Amino acid sequence: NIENTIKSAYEESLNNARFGDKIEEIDAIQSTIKSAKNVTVATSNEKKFKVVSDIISRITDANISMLEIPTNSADLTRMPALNKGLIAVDSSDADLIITRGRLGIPGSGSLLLIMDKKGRILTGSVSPSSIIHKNPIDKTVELELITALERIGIVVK
Amino acid sequence: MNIENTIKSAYEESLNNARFGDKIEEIDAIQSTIKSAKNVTVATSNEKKFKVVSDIISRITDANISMLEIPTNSADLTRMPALNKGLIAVDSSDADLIITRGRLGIPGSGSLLLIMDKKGRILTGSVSPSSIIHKNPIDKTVELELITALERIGIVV
Repeated sequence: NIENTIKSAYEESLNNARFGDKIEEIDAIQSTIKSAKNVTVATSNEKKFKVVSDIISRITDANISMLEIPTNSADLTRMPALNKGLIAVDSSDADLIITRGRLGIPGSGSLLLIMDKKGRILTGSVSPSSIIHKNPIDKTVELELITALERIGIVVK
Repeated sequence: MNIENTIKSAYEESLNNARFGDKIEEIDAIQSTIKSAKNVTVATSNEKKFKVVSDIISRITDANISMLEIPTNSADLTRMPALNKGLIAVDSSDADLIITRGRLGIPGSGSLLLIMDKKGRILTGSVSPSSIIHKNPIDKTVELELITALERIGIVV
């Protein structure tokens, strides 16, 4: 479980022995994602929700839901994607939260995060502002999610 | 013109949920901030990584470029290590621009590179997989991360 991998990693960083990631840490992240029973997507856009739900449904046996609470208030924070995720974390009992929003300030493009029930960040990906790169939003969200999963060893084809 | 302005303007739209897309001004402010930096801190004391970053950054700004001598290992016991490493540089120096790279989230979540300004605001960034997932020379990983982070706000290296 990630509590365990986190506790062990914390103890070793202090030892100045943190010399790379471990397969156990990846395995724990994969397990957390695949075993999720209730997944919340921090969006109210039905088109983005469908893109996310269709992918996540292939790797979980979960109830997947949109977040009912609007999340635009997070756009007045330093890390909007993150804070949208925390709204879902703090107001529901989702096992897994998928959030997408601005990375940082206006113009900084998008960040997608997969977070666990405590708001811990498991994986993520970024995409450019639409000013910089024109792309259908559904293809953008799809690539973000597939990328975030691939980089912790989950391949969806 | 500047990031305070674009931020104030974007926040005002967001209060209405009337924020529908990014603006060219926002990208312009980010580029101007990067290009006009007087002092850049790279949040590392590894000279090989510093050279990779410096060689790229020196071509887009006339800033003094410096390493961070304060070790950053402590940030690995935080929820967002790359971010908190960056904030060490923000809070302990008078850098205009901070380039930081470190863990995205929990152990196993791979790496996040961020470009932050003098207040710790996030201008752009990029992610790379854990070495467990993708084996790769560290300096070419950092090079790709930095180029990607620059290109997504319209700076071509």
